[PDB]
Amino acid sequence: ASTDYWQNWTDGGGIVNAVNGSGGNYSVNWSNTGDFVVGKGWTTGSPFRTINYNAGVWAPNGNGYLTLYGWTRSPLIEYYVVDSWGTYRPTGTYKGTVKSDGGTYDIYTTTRYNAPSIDGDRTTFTQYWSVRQSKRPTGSNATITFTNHVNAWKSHGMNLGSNWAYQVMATEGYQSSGSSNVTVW
Repeated sequence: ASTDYWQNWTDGGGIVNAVNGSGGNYSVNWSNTGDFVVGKGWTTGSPFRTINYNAGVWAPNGNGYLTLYGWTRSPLIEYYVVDSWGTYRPTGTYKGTVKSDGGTYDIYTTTRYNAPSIDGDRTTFTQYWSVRQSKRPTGSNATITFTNHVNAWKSHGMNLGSNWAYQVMATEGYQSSGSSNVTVW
């Protein structure tokens, strides 16, 4: 499908060279950054969407995540479906697991305190996570059947908000360097 949203946020630290490519393609070169999130997807997320992607390049030199990323409002929730990472595997409060698209994911919840949110400024909000137990190989056509995660999260009392914000396949980094090239559809 055609993506209609381009996400390019940085807290201003270091270098983040994000390129909005043709169609659903984008690339990012970063070094000695603070926090940043770059990706392509949809302006309005959906719990029934099936995301396809191909990471032609996934080379983080430190903390970085290759992950489905999005937000909901009422309540404010930042969610993730992490397929690969760099030197640090994200974790939090273990809830259970879910099998989807050939892999097994651990389900975690965490909370952010006085952190920047989608609406600007800072606040406290919950994060929902689905983290693959082992890194998903890149360079191939991958699929993320989001409904599987949404349903699994639901059975653990992890309900998403009613107002859906953007939903993208992103590259997130934290105080690191690296490169990525991803195509989303």
